[PDB]
Amino acid sequence: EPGDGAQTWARFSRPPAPEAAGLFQGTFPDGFLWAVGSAAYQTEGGWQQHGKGASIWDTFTHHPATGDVASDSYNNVFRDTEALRELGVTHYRFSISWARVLPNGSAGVPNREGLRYYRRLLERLRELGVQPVVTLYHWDLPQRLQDAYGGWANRALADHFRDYAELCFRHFGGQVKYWITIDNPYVVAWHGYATGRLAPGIRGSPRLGYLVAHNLLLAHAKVWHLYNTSFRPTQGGQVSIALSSHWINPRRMTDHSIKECQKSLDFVLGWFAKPVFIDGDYPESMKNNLSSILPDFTESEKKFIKGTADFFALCFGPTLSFQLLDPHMKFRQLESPNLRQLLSWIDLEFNHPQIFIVENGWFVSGTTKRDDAKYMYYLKKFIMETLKAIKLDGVDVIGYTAWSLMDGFEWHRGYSIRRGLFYVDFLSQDKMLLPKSSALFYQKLIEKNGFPPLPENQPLEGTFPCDFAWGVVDNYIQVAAIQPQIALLQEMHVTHFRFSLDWALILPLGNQSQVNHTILQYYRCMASELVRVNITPVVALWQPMAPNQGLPRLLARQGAWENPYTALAFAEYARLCFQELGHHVKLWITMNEPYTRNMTYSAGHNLLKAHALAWHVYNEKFRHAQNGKISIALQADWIEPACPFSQKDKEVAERVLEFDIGWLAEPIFGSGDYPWVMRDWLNQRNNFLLPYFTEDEKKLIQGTFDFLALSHYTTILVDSEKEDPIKYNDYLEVQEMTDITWLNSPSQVAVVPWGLRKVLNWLKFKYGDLPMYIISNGIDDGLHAEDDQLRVYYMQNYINEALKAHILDGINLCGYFAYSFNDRTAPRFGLYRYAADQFEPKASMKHYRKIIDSNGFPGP
Amino acid sequence: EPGDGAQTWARFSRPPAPEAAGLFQGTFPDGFLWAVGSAAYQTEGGWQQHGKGASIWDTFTHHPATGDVASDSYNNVFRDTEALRELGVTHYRFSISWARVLPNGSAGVPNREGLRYYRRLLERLRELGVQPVVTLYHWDLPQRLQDAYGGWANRALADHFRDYAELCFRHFGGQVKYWITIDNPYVVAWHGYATGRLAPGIRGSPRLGYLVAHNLLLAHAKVWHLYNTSFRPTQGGQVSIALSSHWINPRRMTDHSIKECQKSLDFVLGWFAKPVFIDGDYPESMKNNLSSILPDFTESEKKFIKGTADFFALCFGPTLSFQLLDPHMKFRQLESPNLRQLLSWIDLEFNHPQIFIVENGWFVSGTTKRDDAKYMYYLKKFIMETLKAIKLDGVDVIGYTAWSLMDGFEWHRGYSIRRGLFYVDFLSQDKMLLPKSSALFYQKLIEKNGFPPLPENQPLEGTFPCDFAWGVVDNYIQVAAIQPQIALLQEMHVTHFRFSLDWALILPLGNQSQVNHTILQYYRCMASELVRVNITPVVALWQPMAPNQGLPRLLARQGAWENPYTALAFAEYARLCFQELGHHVKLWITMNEPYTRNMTYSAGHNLLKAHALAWHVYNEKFRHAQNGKISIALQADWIEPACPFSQKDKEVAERVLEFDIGWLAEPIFGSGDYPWVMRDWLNQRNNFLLPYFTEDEKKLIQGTFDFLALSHYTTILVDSEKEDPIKYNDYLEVQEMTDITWLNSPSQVAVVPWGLRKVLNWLKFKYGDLPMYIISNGIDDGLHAEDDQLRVYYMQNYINEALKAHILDGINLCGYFAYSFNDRTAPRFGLYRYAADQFEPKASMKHYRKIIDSNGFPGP
Repeated sequence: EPGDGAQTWARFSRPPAPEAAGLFQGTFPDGFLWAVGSAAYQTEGGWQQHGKGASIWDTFTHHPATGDVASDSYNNVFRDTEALRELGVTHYRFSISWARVLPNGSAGVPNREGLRYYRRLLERLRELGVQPVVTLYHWDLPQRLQDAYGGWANRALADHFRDYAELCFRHFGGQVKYWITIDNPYVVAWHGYATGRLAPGIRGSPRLGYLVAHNLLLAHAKVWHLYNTSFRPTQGGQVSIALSSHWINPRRMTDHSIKECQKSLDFVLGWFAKPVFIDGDYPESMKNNLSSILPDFTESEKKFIKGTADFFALCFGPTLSFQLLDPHMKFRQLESPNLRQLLSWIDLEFNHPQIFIVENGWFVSGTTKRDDAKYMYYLKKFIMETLKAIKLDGVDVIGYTAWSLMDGFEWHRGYSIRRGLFYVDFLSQDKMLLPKSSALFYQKLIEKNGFPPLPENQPLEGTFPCDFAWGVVDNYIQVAAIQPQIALLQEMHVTHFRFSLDWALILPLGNQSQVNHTILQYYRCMASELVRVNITPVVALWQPMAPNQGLPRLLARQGAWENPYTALAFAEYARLCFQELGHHVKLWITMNEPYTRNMTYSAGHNLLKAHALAWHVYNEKFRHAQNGKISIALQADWIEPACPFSQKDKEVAERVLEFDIGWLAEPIFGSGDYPWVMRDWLNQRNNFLLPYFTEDEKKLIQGTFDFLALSHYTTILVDSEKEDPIKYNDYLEVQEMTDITWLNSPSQVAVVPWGLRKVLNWLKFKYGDLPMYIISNGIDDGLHAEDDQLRVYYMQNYINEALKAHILDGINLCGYFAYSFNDRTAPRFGLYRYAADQFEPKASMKHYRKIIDSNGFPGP
Repeated sequence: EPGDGAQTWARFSRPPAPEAAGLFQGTFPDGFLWAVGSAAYQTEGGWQQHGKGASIWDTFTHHPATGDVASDSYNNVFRDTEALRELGVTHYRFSISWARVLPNGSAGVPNREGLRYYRRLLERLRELGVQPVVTLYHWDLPQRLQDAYGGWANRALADHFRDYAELCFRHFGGQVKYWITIDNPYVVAWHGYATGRLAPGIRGSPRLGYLVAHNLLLAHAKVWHLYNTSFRPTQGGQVSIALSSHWINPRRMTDHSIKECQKSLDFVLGWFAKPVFIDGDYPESMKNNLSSILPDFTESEKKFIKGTADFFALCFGPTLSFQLLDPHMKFRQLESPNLRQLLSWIDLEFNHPQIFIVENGWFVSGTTKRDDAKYMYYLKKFIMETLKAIKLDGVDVIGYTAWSLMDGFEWHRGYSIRRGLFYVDFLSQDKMLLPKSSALFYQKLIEKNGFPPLPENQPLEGTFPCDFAWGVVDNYIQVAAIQPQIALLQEMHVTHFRFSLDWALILPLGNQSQVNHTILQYYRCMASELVRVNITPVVALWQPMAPNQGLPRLLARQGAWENPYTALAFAEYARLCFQELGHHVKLWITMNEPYTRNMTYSAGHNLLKAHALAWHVYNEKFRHAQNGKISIALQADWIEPACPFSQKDKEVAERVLEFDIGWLAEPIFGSGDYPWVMRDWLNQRNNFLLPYFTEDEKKLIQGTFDFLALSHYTTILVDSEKEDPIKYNDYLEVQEMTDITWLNSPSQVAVVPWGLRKVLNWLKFKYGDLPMYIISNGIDDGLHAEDDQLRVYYMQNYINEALKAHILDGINLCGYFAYSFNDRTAPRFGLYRYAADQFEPKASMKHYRKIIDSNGFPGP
């Protein structure tokens, strides 16, 4: 019964857990259908072939690119279904244009050519094992039924949509098991007639829109009561109607605002859904706020229209979300693309019918041809939401469909949009299809029945090797204050508290003829006491976050790092740090994670030289009398290929790594000079400022690394083809992307458990087996009802995946250090919160404690 | 008699010689007055002090910044005249506002306070030896005489300007020897009333403008016939009226066009000048084209107005040139600021009266405070034109005046423009004056009575030292063709013909595994034959003018000069040039004059390295078996300080030199590293990409210079304060300027004889005594009636000044060279012209020949 939908915004304004919000596991139950979509003018092409009737869009495209040459699907059954066999999908959704068989203004002579076409297609689908989802209308109209009957304003056309739909049953037979009569009545009514953005009409008032919608909904009642009285006795499939429906969230979360949102949903979705499943009447709000421009039913058709459906077919995507949609219907509410709460609302408001999503998917621009990760990740998110509705919301779904099997013409966005699963170029006369990324992803999602648990996606028990390192990070410690620090570290079970010094504060002028020994003796006492409380400090020396790159004013004014002499300015300062503190350290970090897409190359040369001098110094003068190791902590945020089976993604991933990680790693770790692909790309693109290495420099840099502090915060995705003008970095020809289905942060930084294990394996595949630390890893707050529900997942899964690397691959770890043990020096990122001048343990910190005292997952 | 002015545009459309066009010498005859200017409402300030009457400006400024606090000259006689004593000027021009003594609408009670002020000022001027030039009106009007008499539309105000001008004689006595009654009647009429850009009125038609002008000219007749009948029997001084007058050149130089220009001159200047000196009638053109909106005289006043002046006072400058001026009066002709031909026209059209220029000078913007070279050079040009009119045009001038002794509120314009000779800041309560550059220049121009011949500005005879080098330049020689070349060189008496190779053409790919030996053997034959005809070729190796900096395509695509390896790519190519041609050369140039404000620093490092490698190569492997010298030819266009007595100009000159000349000279010539001031400015401004020198690099670069080829084309001027948004180079905080009084070129490149001697002395003061060549020096065509009249001056004076350096300073020269021995490879710059596929000797080439065969000026 209506009204209970008000609980949907409540029930999905408070996520019970991120576990269920993501739903990284689970499978679709036995008998969950899968289909792929296609429209009657997106992909068919041709206007007079073999006797085709003219479309209203044939009339529309001529003067506001065309469908007289649209993808070539009217003559060949094998080419299209080759894509299907590659997909292995159980079902295939398409349409039938009305003008094709009956073009006249009286439903004249049927043309047998399209009939043989569709019989061949259905027979092929039978052979390969594909069942159809036919749609007797997709934004079409026979022109001769338009210039005489005034379009869908007049009633008689519902009679036509009766008879032509009866023959639609008789011509295609009984193997057509699922049916959808009117596809998206809302746009065809309003934007078809009122605004004129869709084919018919040029302009009108909302009166025409409401009348067209009334007439279409009556035509649906006609065709339903046709099927249920004349054809079903020899049948047993279902029939429904697809109602397109976006979803909105309120503005200020108030009762009036939720009322406005319910009103908008009824005005876009409820508009036809209410008198089909519930009572046979238009909604109360359209009765009230629309005074007399909304045609009302009589008691005979009030009953004639009720109950005329079996399952609920739902249409979703870019058709009327963030796209063509009456701005007066949103009633000043936020449009947002979510399908889980939407499915829950549709299931609650209609006495629990079964749901079938008959159109879903996003769009990629007209310039991208083969690699379109936008569509893959939107489809993955949509299937995730459908599964979460099946499992966590009790929305009994019967199947899912992905839209635009074949590229085409998005009506208003004309040809400037490409949506197909299979790329077709507009320069080929065969219109030859080629597989894309989306097709491969859908293939590997079908055959595995959703997202089944995988060896990597399933926790494998195991213990950590002894002497494993532990600790946490505060790279901004304020320099009395030591006792609460050590109390919070020892309380956290920390053995290697990570911090730095902010060198700029060590030396006011950058010279060692003067020093403010206060902070120096403070660090001395700090390290010493930490050892008395048994903490060996992971120490850093230089930080990347500063308006002057973190140098003293005098050392910054003279070319902070571009200058040659600054390298020695680092060197001697290192000697300082190693001659005073040199006893209480067992691990050092000189250049603590410099950023790698804004720092100039020539300065990078001097940074590597500085590292070389510092290492040679602490080796040839202090290592023998003071034990220890000294190496680098380099930024190694994993770059994954968007298409895991495309080569150009692999190459661009290599390049962006060699500029992020390899740029400051290849002379330190490997051969001793820059990576190959970075210099190849500098030279081939005729853009270059990099220095080269001289033999003395090469022998200076190479071979100084005693450990490897991989720094991994999140995982980013690369794409090779331009899709956006502002965010496709031309210099590297790189398009940065973040997947949408992952659990995200309130600051939009992704959590991916399996990332680390990859960047680990890579960094062994490249620089040989060696003791590896994971030095930086920590997400911020999340899900502001309990700020720990995401960091518990974060740690629980990242450390597990690290164990997984340590067990299944042989990547010899040494330790792990989560980031930001507090918020006061790290907004939103802490473990202990800072509230009212006090540090307070949040639950994820307790989870950390459990793992640390367990020293890894307690084995069998 | 009128009409003879048509010969002025002819007589000054053909310059008889540049000698007289510049007039670098000459002095003002005995009894040539000098004065300085000041307005009545730009520098005085105050509106009610001691009983001052309100101005029409006081009413104007309130709503279209003010003169209620304008410079403080109403209470203090010593502060203003301190500037005068610093100036030592014989005379001082100022004004008297009308409202000050008489503010009423009936010429009411006189106020004795301004009277004591002006008596004190006149007594001080008497003591210091300063005589006045009083002006009884400058744009003013008493308000009570405006709101009752309708401003200068009505006649009675000329009666007022009668009586108030009589008292103006009686109150100030007889020591007031020169008088000007109405200052600039044209603007006060038209822009005072018609447009309303000047104080009175808000809007009107040209009718009001013509009526106001008629009334002002009648008031001038009244005051003149007052003076000549009542006061002169006891006062022998003169009286006149200042008529402001711009000057125009025709568009297409046609009889109708000269008629239009004469018409415009009569409509702006002749408007009042014709009925004062000639006949007592308005001009014929204003009678014809102005039908009935121009009040005509009667026969009684026709005679009353004639002959009412003694000398002609002329007003010139930014008042109505390129500024406030009726756009309908130019009759579509070009406004241009020349005063010589203007003075000639005024002298020809008025039966030869004596002329006095009572307002002249340009303006500098509101942001510049102390260094304003614009005003110095405009004043120098104006005095040059006045002298040229005295000497070459028979315009008997009686004196000159410079405008705006004190900065201040510009009628219409506003404080926006600073024009004073003495800077006054608008934050000081004393309004304390400070000297400027213009004041010092005027001081040193007065005491020397114009431009008297100076030891540097007077040719001093002398012979050149034997074995002095000779030759000319063609850096673009096309690679038979040799015989006319050598015939034209030997014909010119050339011993060291300067040329280059265009290295990019030597090697197609930049590798010496392949070479097009055609041009190489052509150069071989060329040098050899030149030696047979006794020419030792000054050879160059690399040219700056190219879209790829002159490298082969392959050597350009890979970082032409930023790359390290390109240095060796130069090195070996040098070895090539030295191993084949190595016999027939006695002077080399590797990096022939690279530009020094667009070439990147990092590439400059590699250029210096290339020079070092090439020099060490040709020294350690070829110098012993093949004699010769190899050095650099560096761009050393002299930078002169705009203010020869200001220090900041000196510092910015040093800096722009060290970046132009010193940048590629200090590591080669001097200490071996970059200049001090350039690195100090890179570091203090926190903008820096320069490299530093490593000890091996320092020992590589330093000490390889065997001669010094100073390249001096022209002389540019620097200024330190911003004056223009687009042409004040912020990075160096440098404002580039070219003096306006010099002879220029049709391509605007200055000729300055004394330049070379300066850049010579400097380059000895900096890099020690050493054999110096002047390798590139020449100008293009000029004065298109005979294209040689400027190059003869050019050579005749540049080589003289070089001799002067060789005699008076000890700058050991070796050999001079002029540029562009032909035009075909040097547009407009040649000596032999290229006309109809033929080389033809122009006269300046013959002058060159005379000097060369004379081998310097034949001594006593």
